[PDB]
Amino acid sequence: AAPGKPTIAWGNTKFAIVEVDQAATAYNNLVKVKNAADVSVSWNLWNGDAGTTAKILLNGKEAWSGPSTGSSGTANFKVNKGGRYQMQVALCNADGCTASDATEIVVADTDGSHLPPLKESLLEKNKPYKQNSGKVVGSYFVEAGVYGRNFTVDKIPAQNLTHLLYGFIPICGGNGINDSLKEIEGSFQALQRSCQGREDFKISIHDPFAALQKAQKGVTAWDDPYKGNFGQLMALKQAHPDLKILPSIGGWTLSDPFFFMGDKVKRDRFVGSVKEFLQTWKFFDGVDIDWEFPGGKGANPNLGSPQDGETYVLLMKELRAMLDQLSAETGRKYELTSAISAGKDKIDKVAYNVAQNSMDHIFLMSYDFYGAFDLKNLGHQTALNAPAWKPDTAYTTVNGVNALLAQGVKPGKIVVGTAMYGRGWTGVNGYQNNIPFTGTATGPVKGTWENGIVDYRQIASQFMSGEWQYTYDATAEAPYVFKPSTGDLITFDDARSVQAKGKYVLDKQLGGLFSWEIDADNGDILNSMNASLGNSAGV
Ligand SMILES: CC(=O)N[C@H]1[C@H](O[C@H]2[C@@H](O)[C@@H](NC(C)=O)[C@H](O[C@H]3[C@H](O)[C@H]4N=C(N(C)C)O[C@H]4[C@@H]3CO)O[C@@H]2CO)O[C@H](CO)[C@@H](O)[C@H]1O
Repeated sequence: AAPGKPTIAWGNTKFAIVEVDQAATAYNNLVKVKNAADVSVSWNLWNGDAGTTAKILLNGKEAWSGPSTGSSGTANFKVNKGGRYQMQVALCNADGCTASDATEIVVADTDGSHLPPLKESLLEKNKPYKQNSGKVVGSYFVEAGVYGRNFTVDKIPAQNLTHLLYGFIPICGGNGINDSLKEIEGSFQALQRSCQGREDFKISIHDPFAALQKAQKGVTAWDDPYKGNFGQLMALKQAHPDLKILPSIGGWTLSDPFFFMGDKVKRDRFVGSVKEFLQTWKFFDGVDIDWEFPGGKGANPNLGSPQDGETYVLLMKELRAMLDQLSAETGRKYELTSAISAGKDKIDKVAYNVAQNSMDHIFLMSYDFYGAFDLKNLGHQTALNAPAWKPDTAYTTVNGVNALLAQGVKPGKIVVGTAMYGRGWTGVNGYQNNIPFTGTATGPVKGTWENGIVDYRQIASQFMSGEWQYTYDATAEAPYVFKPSTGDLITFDDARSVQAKGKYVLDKQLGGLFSWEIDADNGDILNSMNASLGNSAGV
């Protein structure tokens, strides 16, 4: 007769192909990629013959076999594919096999194959849209927003996006390489911690805790391998296979390292670390480059050279070559994008008409045209067109788009930007014809998290009543609120200005729309982005 039925012994059932040290602070100690997970299973048999051969089955498929020499036993074997498996121990002899009841074992991999879909309900004013317009609908999620801003991956209205970019992957480097970071309390030190023992110019994760260790919805178990933002993004990909999730390298405070890449040795190292990063974190679909300005004029006043333009094009070409190489190894398709200044002065420092051949999308930062960083020359921070009181306005969305088109950039590459925040001044005075923008400010308006900047959510919630004047400039296609008594002036994007941008995109056959940091929207902005571009509603 066949062998008795074995019982699976108590023991850990959670394994990982890519192991993460939930206690590590240094990126070099944080993750280790393996070609497969080392799984172990033990069993006992109290009634019946132990058979002559023991086998481990995963979903009915043999994954191990060996001599069944005793009433109890242990099997060690490898699993090279992530997922949740129904595991069984089978004892066999001439008369047949007898399998134990199934025990679930989890083999984690960074593509999220071991995680159930993260399909959360829409929050606040967000309404469901189908991505059927064929246009890009993107937004940026910030890594550091999970603390005080309390905005986690589960709060992202993911179904309403085609592209989701991640709030800045930094580039390792200390004094003289990331000085711009020193302006943020403890930020430079945090990077040095992440980059402990890591070569300069290789990428890393600025906050390993927030990215992989902090408990979040869906990845809360004390022993889950991947938690934090990355763990949730993996589950998000399971829920939205077609959503493009891209890591964004750079930003205003992390762009300093880019100015040294004219040196191919450093550029090669950077590119090489990006490939390794992508091989390690499978849920990402490519890479976004946010070099805050080839030519300088970014956060660091001591950086910038006429050579940056060429470096940028070379970088994009090499990243593309690296990604093609990656495609040949994994068979997957990867995207290469870049967020760029919308000012003509900076746009002409780069040959985008050339770089565009290596890129999938160009995210035009058509915002920050004006702000508290300038108290004398005020204006619409993210308008589509110039205002009536100053038709010669240089910084507008249209001028940015025209500058690129003039270089020869194909329209379908250009994704227009919308702001989910407003910039503002205080003590505005000396203006004429009741146009606050004609005067000067005495300082920045009180912000939500920093001076001169307010979340759109707060604007709609607090500055749409009381003493606040509201005006929608139909010429520039830009709204603004003004509080006469204190001289508080705020320029931002609203449902209507976003609609104008969307229509503009459709008319000029541009690529789509994207917004800066999803955490600041109450839903009005993203709803309008989708609607204006023609995406259907429904559920
Ligand atoms: C990494 C870091 O230093 N974080 C800081 C944080 O700085 C932020 C804010 O100043 C962002 N501003 C707004 C209006 O949200 C700022 O955003 C920039 C961004 O860098 C540019 N790059 C893009 N892309 C499309 C990729 O868009 C723009 C936006 C709009 O100007 O980014 C910096 C970091 O570069 O500031 C907080 C305090 O507010 C600080 O705690 C820390 O988290």
